[PDB]
Amino acid sequence: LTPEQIIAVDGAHLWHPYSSIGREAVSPVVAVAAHGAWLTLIRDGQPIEVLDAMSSWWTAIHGHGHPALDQALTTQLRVMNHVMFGGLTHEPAARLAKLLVDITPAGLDTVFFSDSGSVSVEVAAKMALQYWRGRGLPGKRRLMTWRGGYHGDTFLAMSICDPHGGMHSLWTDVLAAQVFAPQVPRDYDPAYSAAFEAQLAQHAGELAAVVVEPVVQGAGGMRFHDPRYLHDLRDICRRYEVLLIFDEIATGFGRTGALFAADHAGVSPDIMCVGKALTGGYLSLAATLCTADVAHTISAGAAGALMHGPTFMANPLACAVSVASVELLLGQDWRTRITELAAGLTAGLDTARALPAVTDVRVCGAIGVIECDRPVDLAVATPAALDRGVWLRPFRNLVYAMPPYICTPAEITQITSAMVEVARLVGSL
Amino acid sequence: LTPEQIIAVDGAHLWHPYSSIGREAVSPVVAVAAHGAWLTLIRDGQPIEVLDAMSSWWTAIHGHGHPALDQALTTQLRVMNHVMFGGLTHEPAARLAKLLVDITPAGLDTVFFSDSGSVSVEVAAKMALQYWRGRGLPGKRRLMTWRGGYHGDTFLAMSICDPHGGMHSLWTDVLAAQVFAPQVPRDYDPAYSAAFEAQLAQHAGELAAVVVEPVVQGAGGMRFHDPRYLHDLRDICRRYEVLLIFDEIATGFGRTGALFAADHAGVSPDIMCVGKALTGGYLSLAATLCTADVAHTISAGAAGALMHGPTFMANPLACAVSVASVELLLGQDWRTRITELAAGLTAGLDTARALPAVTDVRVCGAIGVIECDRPVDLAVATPAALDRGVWLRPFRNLVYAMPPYICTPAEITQITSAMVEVARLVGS
Ligand SMILES: CCN(CC)c1ccc2cc(C(=O)c3cccs3)c(=O)oc2c1
Ligand SMILES: CCN(CC)c1ccc2cc(C(=O)c3cccs3)c(=O)oc2c1
Ligand SMILES: *Cc1c(COP(=O)(O)O)cnc(C)c1O
Ligand SMILES: *Cc1c(COP(=O)(O)O)cnc(C)c1O
Ligand SMILES: [Cl-]
Repeated sequence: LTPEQIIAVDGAHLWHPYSSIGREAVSPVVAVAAHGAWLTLIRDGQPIEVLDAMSSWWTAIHGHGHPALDQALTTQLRVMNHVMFGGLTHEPAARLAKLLVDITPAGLDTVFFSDSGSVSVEVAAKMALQYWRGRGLPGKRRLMTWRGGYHGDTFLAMSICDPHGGMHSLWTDVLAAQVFAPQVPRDYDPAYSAAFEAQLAQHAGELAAVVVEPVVQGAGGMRFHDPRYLHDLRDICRRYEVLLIFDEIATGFGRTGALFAADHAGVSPDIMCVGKALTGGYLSLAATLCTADVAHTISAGAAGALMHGPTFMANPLACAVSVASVELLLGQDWRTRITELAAGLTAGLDTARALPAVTDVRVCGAIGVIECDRPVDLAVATPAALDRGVWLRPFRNLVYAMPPYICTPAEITQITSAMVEVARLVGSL
Repeated sequence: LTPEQIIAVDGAHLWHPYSSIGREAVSPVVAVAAHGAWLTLIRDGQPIEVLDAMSSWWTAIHGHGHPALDQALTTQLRVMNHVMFGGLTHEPAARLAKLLVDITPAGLDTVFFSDSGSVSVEVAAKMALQYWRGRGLPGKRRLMTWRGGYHGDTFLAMSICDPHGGMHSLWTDVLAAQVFAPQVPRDYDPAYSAAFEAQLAQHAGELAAVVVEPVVQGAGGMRFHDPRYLHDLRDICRRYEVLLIFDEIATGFGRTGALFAADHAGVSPDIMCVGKALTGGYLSLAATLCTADVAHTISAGAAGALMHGPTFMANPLACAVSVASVELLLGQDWRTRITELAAGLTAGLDTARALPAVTDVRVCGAIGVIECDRPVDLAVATPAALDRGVWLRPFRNLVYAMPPYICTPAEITQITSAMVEVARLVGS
């Protein structure tokens, strides 16, 4: 198909994320190639190279078509594409499980593989519910979180997403009614944690778990909070016997400047989800980890098992690339890489603070955010960034980047320059 | 890792489908290769080649490592592994969506890609709920199904799975309470459809959709029902203004002897899900299709959009291997192949009817089932079949197979022989 044929088919037949059919303000841009930090996109019938400043939605940490990850895929392809995980096991699952339990916060000793972040969140919720049932406390079935969060799009996942951002108006009484604390502030405020505890105390007997994104809330608004809150959450959860679940689907694998965002606080959750960067952005794969105690309590309960088992559970191909992606990350000085990346974002985004439409500029590891005073118009922003050789996709009032770890200092400055120019335009109407 | 090392890591750290940690009666068997219809498994520490009678849980329709599918993946890998589907589109998505709209039952014009069957089911449910909100009828939010079904493991999907199979007993107070009709029978009985309609009619004002597996109910018990039931459901849903959703995640792509099981009935659902065999068993991918009416109504609704968007939506690699898989199926006489396989299954399973513990033997396309009168002991059944060069995984009282379409007559004879032998041992 030609780019124009692809556009025709797409407009008629393809749903996009959170999109309409037939009512799109802009056609999607055709992508024809991806290599390293660069995408080849079609603009006015001509191919252009632009930087993937979004890491293709947080996924492409090593960039596209990395030889180590390509080779990992083709090597696994040559022996075994997939077998069912019911009754069989294999080397890719075992290797990845071994790696994951070694590098995640201490105590996370078992691994349940699934195909997407949303599913891994539901698995985590199931683990928590079956846990309490194994303890003779089936009343403990609700979840608690803070506002501003995002945990995926399946119906249990939605129930703990920010109610305003996810227009929960659309749903309910179909959505489960969960417990929400106020938005967690950026700066540490002991009063917030005290009120969180007081709220939790009122519901402790009906709560299976607190579920939060640690340090960075992604799709809910690219907000950062002080890691000390996570220490408070751990303590509250321990004292009130509520499980603590960290959703690290966006934050995992070095993105915030630590291997996992929990590491900024030295905190171990009872249950943890990982996903987006797990395969280096090649294939869908997620994992839910839990402690030995959680696993043994579920296993000793009425069901005798965790009642979940996706078709492609522990897919050999996905597990193989993920093994290579994690090993590639661990085999280099990733911490220095991310620190340098953050310094580049900070230096490059500084001039945005003085722009009329800009409310905040914030950086946390390989995450750079310009917060504007109005919703960013994509019909203006997207082509403006493409004119500057960068793929940017703002959402709501945010012009942001989560660049691949392989971006050079020059590439980071090109990315931040484009973000600055988009923000300048936002203040021009 | 060596097989011995794999087993050790596995026992300590790996969950399996619906399994325990530390309480497994039998270790899982180490798989080390898969080629064509055969798996290489480790038995007594030695690699042995056995037939994948289960198609690796319905997925491996063209067998493992099919040169055309390996090549499709390898070719895409050199071009573009993945890009975000927010604000971008690409050739593998467009090619696959065109194929899928062309070959599915008439009227399914739009395609929402996701990464698994359970997600595609929740997407279908979301489409139904947003559709009726768009029509100014927000009370229409419940689902109706018949018993015996399986639709996946996410919490909404669980709410329409069979209450007994799904151990809803362990879920008291957490699942949505849905509307269940009695088990749909094998043989066509107009009284069943009339009762179904009467039950639906009294709930019509609160029902968004009927959701069923068409013709074959898989993980809920490998039960077949007369296609005419689906004709009746289409009629009932039309007349009572309730959307009809077929979950073809197990039945799709030729498995029941029609390209999609809805084709047996000559009926089109408003929303359809596909998944397991979509990529030919290479990679996780699923799709939810809906009519233009559903799509336009959602898009004119209050959200102005379907409120869903998975990270890996329309992944180029998965879409590329799916295109090759679907084209491979469509470019051969698949209909004859499935007919031959069904004949092979019928002939090979016939002697099992006489066996003392066997209550039923049934075949539908490339699906063969021996139903026994008691639970099949996996500790006995599985090494028994392995002894005979076949990988089989019974569940409950069922010894069954969904072999790859590439299985030769000799291979079907071998699978069926092993199945008969497992059923014999059950009677002991
Ligand atoms: C909810 C219905 N049940 C009964 C508890 C199911 C459903 C599906 C499976 C799938 C199983 C399985 O074999 C596989 C799941 C995914 C790849 S193979 C399994 O062992 O137990 C199940 C049990
Ligand atoms: C439920 C929160 N919302 C609604 C405001 C979200 C959440 C996530 C996305 C992701 C989007 C997206 O760009 C992508 C989704 C998957 C790959 S890219 C998007 O366009 O809109 C969203 C909207
Ligand atoms: C993206 C994301 C999810 C959902 O992952 P999918 O693969 O899109 O289903 C869940 N939680 C967090 C924190 C995320 O960033
Ligand atoms: C397997 C199956 C599902 C769920 O698919 P996963 O990919 O395992 O989540 C849904 N519906 C039917 C009919 C199935 O057979
Ligand atoms: Cl019809």
